[PDB]
Amino acid sequence: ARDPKHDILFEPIQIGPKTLRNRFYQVPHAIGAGSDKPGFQSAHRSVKAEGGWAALNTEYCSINPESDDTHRLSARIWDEGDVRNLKAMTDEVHKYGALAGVELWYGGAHAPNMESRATPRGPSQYASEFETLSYCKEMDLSDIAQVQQFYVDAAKRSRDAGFDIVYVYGAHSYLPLQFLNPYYNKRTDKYGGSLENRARFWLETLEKVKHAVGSDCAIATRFGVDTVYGPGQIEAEVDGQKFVEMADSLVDMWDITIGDIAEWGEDAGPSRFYQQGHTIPWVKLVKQVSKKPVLGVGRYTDPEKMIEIVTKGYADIIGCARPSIADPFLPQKVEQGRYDDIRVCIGCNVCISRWEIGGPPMICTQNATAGEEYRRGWHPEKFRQTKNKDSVLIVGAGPSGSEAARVLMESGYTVHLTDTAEKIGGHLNQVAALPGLGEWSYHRDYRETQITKLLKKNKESQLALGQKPMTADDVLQYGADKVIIATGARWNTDGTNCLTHDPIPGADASLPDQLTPEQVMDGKKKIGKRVVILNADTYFMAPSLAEKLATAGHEVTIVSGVHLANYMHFTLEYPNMMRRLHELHVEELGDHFCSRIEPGRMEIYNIWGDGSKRTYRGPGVSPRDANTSHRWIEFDSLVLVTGRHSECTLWNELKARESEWAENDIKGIYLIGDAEAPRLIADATFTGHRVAREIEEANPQIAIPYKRETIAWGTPHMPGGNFKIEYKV
Amino acid sequence: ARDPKHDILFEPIQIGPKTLRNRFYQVPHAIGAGSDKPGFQSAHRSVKAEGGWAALNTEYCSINPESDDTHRLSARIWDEGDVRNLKAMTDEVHKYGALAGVELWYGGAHAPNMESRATPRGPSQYASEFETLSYCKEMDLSDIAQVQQFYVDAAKRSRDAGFDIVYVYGAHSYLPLQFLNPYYNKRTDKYGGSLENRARFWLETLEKVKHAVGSDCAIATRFGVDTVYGPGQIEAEVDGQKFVEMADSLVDMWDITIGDIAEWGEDAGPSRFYQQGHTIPWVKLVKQVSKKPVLGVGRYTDPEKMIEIVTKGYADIIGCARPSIADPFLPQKVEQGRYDDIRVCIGCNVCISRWEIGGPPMICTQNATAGEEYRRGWHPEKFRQTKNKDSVLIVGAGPSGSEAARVLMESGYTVHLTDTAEKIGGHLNQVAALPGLGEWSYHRDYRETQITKLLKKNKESQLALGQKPMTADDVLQYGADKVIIATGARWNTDGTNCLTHDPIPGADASLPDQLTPEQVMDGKKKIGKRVVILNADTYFMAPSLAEKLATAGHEVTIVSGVHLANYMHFTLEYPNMMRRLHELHVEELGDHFCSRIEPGRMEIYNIWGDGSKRTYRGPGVSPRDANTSHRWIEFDSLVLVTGRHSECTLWNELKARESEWAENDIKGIYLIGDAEAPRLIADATFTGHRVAREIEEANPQIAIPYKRETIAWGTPHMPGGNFKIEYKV
Ligand SMILES: Cc1cc2nc3c(=O)[nH]c(=O)nc-3n(C[C@H](O)[C@H](O)[C@H](O)COP(=O)(O)O)c2cc1C
Ligand SMILES: Cc1cc2nc3c(=O)[nH]c(=O)nc-3n(C[C@H](O)[C@H](O)[C@H](O)COP(=O)(O)O)c2cc1C
Ligand SMILES: Nc1ncnc2c1ncn2[C@@H]1O[C@H](COP(=O)(O)OP(=O)(O)O)[C@@H](O)[C@H]1O
Ligand SMILES: Nc1ncnc2c1ncn2[C@@H]1O[C@H](COP(=O)(O)OP(=O)(O)O)[C@@H](O)[C@H]1O
Ligand code: SF4
Ligand code: SF4
Repeated sequence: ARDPKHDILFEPIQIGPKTLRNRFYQVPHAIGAGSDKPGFQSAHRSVKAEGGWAALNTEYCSINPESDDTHRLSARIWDEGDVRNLKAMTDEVHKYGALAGVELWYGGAHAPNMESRATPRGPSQYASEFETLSYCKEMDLSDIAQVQQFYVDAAKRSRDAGFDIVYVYGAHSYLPLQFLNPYYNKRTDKYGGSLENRARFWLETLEKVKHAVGSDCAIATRFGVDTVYGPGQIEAEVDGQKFVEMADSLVDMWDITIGDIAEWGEDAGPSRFYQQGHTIPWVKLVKQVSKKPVLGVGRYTDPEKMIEIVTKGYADIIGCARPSIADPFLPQKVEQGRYDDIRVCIGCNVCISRWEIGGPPMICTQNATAGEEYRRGWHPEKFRQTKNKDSVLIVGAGPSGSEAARVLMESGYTVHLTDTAEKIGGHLNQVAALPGLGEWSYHRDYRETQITKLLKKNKESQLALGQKPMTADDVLQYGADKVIIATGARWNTDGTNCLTHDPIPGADASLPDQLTPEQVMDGKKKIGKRVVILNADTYFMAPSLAEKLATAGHEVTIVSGVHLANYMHFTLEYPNMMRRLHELHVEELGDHFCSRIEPGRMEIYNIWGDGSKRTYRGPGVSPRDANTSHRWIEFDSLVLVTGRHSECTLWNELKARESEWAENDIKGIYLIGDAEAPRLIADATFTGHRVAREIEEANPQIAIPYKRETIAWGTPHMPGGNFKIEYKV
Repeated sequence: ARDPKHDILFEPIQIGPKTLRNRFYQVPHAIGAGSDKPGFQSAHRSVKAEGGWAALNTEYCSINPESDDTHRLSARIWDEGDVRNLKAMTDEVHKYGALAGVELWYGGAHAPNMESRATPRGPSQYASEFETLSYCKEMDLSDIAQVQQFYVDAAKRSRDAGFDIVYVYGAHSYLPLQFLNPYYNKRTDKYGGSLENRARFWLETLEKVKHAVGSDCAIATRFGVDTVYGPGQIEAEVDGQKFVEMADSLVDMWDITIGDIAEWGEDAGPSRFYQQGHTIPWVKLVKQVSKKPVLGVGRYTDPEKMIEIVTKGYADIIGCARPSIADPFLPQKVEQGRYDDIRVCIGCNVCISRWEIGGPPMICTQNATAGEEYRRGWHPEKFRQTKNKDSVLIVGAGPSGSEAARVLMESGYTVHLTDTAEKIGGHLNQVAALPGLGEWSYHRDYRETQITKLLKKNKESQLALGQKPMTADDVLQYGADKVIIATGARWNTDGTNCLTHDPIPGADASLPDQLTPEQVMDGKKKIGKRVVILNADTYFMAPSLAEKLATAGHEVTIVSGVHLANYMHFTLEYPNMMRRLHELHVEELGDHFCSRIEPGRMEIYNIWGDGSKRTYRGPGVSPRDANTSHRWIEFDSLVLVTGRHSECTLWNELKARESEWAENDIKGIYLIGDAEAPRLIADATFTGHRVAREIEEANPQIAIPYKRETIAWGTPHMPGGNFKIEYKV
């Protein structure tokens, strides 16, 4: 049963002409669907409606072709075709009693317009600090009236599509905020200078939107109350609160954020730098002056933290984005008191990384069904029950193995999960011990809690940890109907890397002066004062080890053959990571790799050291002048972060002895996770989820087709339009 | 009439069971359409069919979901939905008497599979040097059988879709090439080691494909004959020629390329580094040992060069990619002797940049209709004729103005083009003088030639160059019905940049020790020994000026606040550009910007120097510890490359005096190109082309809507499929 203190989270709240059934609200957030993947958009938002979320919003929605985010994917409300596609979502959300909202967006020069090729307009002409090759035209008075009209027209179409909430989006340094912020606005007319002038564009837009649909829709506004850059941009207790007082009568609800667009990781705080409720100091400042309902995200996943901000008067509604992705049923679980069933977001920002890359669908480290609801028909809380009594043996309890176990158990199968390690988690148990990555353990905490609970529902199922390594013979004679090999991967020990695909002469982690990430994390092998980290991986390992070692007093130099922490650009961790490494005095040697290693020293070269001119010089000779940039650098300890390899020996033996499977009544053996190929934790988790869901298919090793959301030639996107080629002659 | 020497280019040639009408062949190349935008795919390929190209191929076509290039866009032939969408293209191409081909693709770990989430397979397990986080599973004998089956099934689907040519794609280091290349293949079984073993996967696949559709389709193979890395990978005279001898009897035509995937700019040679026919030394080696028709791209635009390679026996067919994008009608023009009407490709690779970015449609610097054929109905050789006699005045003869003039003239309007410059071309005249950019002048050569020719067709039209600057009074009294302001943009003189959007204290290009790009190119102002280039632009200007100054003996240091030459990663110029800067001893100071400038010295700081921890400290105080990395560096001359701004003074005056337009019989004035907002040359050209095409619309300043190719909710991509949400429970 639910704890009485949590009752407040279930009181309804009035926002203009609408009523939220409870205080759980999904703020606008990208998922890689927009108006292009209507099924994905509707399924993803509707399961949350079913899960109890009071209101579900689309991601930023473009009001006009001149605010086109291509290559990134945004929603669009340009014409009737968009109204049709988006309605699929509002209809499905209404089905479960929730409200639907749309975030009206105009990006100024931040929108690159790679599809439309149109010219974006802004308060002053500037080149975006985010999209550095994108410039806008300074708006004259008629430009202003025209863009304001775009908002009105968009709001109208939104009502036609069935939206209950319409936002005038002024966060992440988009249009309304550009007029308000002196960083962008250099105008000297009535739209620049003083706060009243700078606030004018926003105030007029709100008034016009409210006039157009205010009687049928709640008018909300998203506001970046502080750009977190100090004086020079927006400060909460200067322009921030004053703007709120000015616009308060026009808005039905305030949705607050902090930060800009270049560093919106300040808003979507990664667990690496920010804890739950990190935004509170800024958000509370708004309630202090507003008379309207206020909400402000802060990666809220804990009901105790939720009631605290509400009772303390910091906010009236609990806005979430990531917590809703990780667990679409969070509100229901809280309502029913099923706290231990909550799948807590680990703040990894991998969901965000997909949006940032531009084009691919969202994925989630915790929830393997995110993005799969529509195309694969995977509901996060409903599983097809087996009609047979097959038992399954799973070797390996890491992200992939533990998820496969969990899903199979939920499906009614008898499961035997084994590992040599003492706890569920696999490599994730080491990774969560890296500086700042503590919350990533929730991934294994959740599976541990769930597997334990599920064991009680089937006494034939078993959890065997701290065991001796399973061997081919052990597996063949275990007596299980099907076997899942989820043995993982290990970091390369011989220098093997993506640049050469070959070992590096002299690399050997068994030597006393060389180490792998595993040896560093175990903390047994001695590490000298001067450390060089040789890197060929673009994610978190090298930067994280650098931080760990530097804080421990070592002198660290990273020699990187690939762009250091490239993937961190997408997870929004990059800016603060570079700052952290800088304050720790970590030296970076980019554009360099290693040709050979000796005890205490290694030979490095610039990767752009070969001659620029290509000349055919016949066989045996390189077509460019030789790279002569080689130089030696010394080290006390060399840490190798060159790549990973699948630990698939067990699998290889089983495959070699496949003729014996039948004799032992083994119907099939499958390879998943890192053992199949080193993946991101999210995908490792996904492979486990997939073989479990498809264990009864013809070949569970390979995925069955998913529904594709691509246009069918012959069908025009514009209702009643002509799909045929028509030249204007 | 056509020069007789060029008759050979129009002789037919037999390829297996098919016959090519002439020697003009469009090899496979991406356009950002794939199987997702059937209209774009069919229109772009068919206009070339109408233009006389003998065969048109799709871009790389995925044979199965486990070879998914998302975020990049490829064609796909996975199911019936794809067959339907791709048939639109083959039908349309056949309608004009040309053949249609498809390039069957499986990419190994090079395909990141961000949409499918499937696991790629390869000869050995490796992390792609291109997609550094993407690993594949080592294939066992059943894996090999299954992948070869994918090819067979895709080939059968291709025939159903109406393709005449089917490729087994083995270039750009994709699957077949991975088995052949020791760099990837570390196998020790019958598929690795010796050449016969390394060639086995390709030979077997060719054989099975030929067996499945060889009687109905010509079987072609695209092969990267030399990886241009020297010993270690594929070398033309070693494994190259021998594999050709081995596979010769199986193929109907050889399509040859050089280079890998990480550096395919070696194939798609940028004019900055390679001239027309740059691949000859390698391509000719294949003809030397083959008994089948051979073709090898080399940015062929000149018919004289085309006959040279054919008569000298270097190739039998003229394969083109970029040349066909710049001019879909190149074949017809050569056939009719209209040599001066050929729109020559400048080898800028901006078309390619769009594919590389991932998701956006292709655009062309020379051909503003590329990508616009279907959605806007713009035919590159057909223009709607005007029914009135309006005269249009165009101020500025750069890429935008000259293109607007060309299109209006082709449409029958009376045009008056004027500029203060002595020649057509605007800023492009200075740009084409930078080291290696000489071929970019073809953009202005083409327009100079066409305008000159079009003047003869209407004696009222006029070209006035070398004139005094047009003033507002001059424009008002000129007597034109409509005016187009195309006055361009200039580089900032006060340090204004995308990072701060403000001037830099002490920046002033009128000072003796500071210069702008224009001042450097004019060659008048003196430049001292030690040069510092302050950059905040991500394209070619800073690197090009650095090269120019270094070769002239100056000591150059580039202080860059953004990723130096970032956009060049996309144009494939980056690798050779960095090697060039390295040879020239150009020092790079990335992740640094400038706070203030003094005579002979400037203060720089690390952009990541602020504290990593964010703490709310109230208004007036920055939430992070202060950046204290500031230090001073000296210079003899400082070159400012911080950004551009529109030169729109004339426009501003005309708009201020808008009440005077009517009395002067001016129906409208429009702002285009860089003067509206600094753009890439391709987009500047596009704005001119667009106002010209839409001069009669209600508001020519803003583009009319284009046909959108997005799915319509309610229509399944799979014929007969179910579009509704269906959960598997
Ligand atoms: C995948 C993703 C994409 C985002 N896209 C948007 C967007 O379209 N519009 C917007 O206003 N905010 C966007 N956000 C920001 C979120 O609305 C939110 O402010 C941020 O994730 C912090 O909320 P949380 O801590 O509850 O996740 C995005 C966040 C996520 C997780
Ligand atoms: C826009 C573009 C995309 C390309 N995509 C492909 C592709 O899908 N498949 C392929 O085999 N080659 C691709 N290429 C390579 C071209 O086929 C060709 O080898 C290269 O551009 C050199 O030919 P050219 O010099 O005539 O342009 C691409 C080139 C271009 C221009
Ligand atoms: N032969 C074996 N018997 C039992 N457990 C094994 C065996 N080989 C490996 N393991 C375990 O398999 C697990 C693999 O987990 P992990 O590396 O996290 O992979 P993934 O990310 O694919 O889940 C590890 O906990 C490892 O101890
Ligand atoms: N007042 C003016 N009268 C005539 N020509 C002008 C005037 N101001 C600028 N121009 C010319 O306009 C042209 C702008 O060209 P450019 O910078 O190449 O722009 P775009 O790239 O937009 O075509 C330059 O050739 C410049 O000399
Ligand atoms: S991908 Fe990570 S940050 Fe995003 S919702 Fe999932 S667990 Fe949270
Ligand atoms: S964009 Fe450039 S390289 Fe490409 S076809 Fe056009 S002119 Fe040629």
